Amino acid sequence: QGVELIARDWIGLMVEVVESPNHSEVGIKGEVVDETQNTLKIMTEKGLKVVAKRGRTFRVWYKGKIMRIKGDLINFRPEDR
Repeated sequence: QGVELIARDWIGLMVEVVESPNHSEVGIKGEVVDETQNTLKIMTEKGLKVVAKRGRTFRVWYKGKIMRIKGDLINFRPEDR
């Protein structure tokens, strides 16, 4: 499911920033409400947060599995995979 995850729009999934050059972003957790070519708009308990994909690592809850995904892998428009 790790491979299938890269091929779909992450909208609707729960994700958590587990690694980032900006410490301020580590821990940002919530539901992806939008995905752009370079960012993820995440709805958190504290509010909406936009986090860049490149250089970040995300913990993702998908298909009963919990995976660590490097932002570089999804740093493309979702429709382009």
